[PDB]
Amino acid sequence: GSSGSSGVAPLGLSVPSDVELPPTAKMHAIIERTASFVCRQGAQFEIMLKAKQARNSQFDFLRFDHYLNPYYKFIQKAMKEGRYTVLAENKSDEKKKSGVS
Repeated sequence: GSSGSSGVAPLGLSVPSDVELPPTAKMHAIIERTASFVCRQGAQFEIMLKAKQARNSQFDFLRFDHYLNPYYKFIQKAMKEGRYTVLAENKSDEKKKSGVS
């Protein structure tokens, strides 16, 4: 009834009791989304972002003095290690979506 838990978490991914969850779906999405890009584009990506987006807040998880440090670092390390996946980015063997013209 009263009290409980707060924050949003993934499904397949099993986060331990050492990492903290995101504030809302928004931040959660930004993290994962950014991780996939930083993992696909390369480590250098994180630099360009942390550099250019120095005033941005959505990229606060990059700050070593942030609570999302472990969360982001985890999702990223996992996505690159071959544990975390984002949508169907490999195969499907079925009709795929289309782009607006």
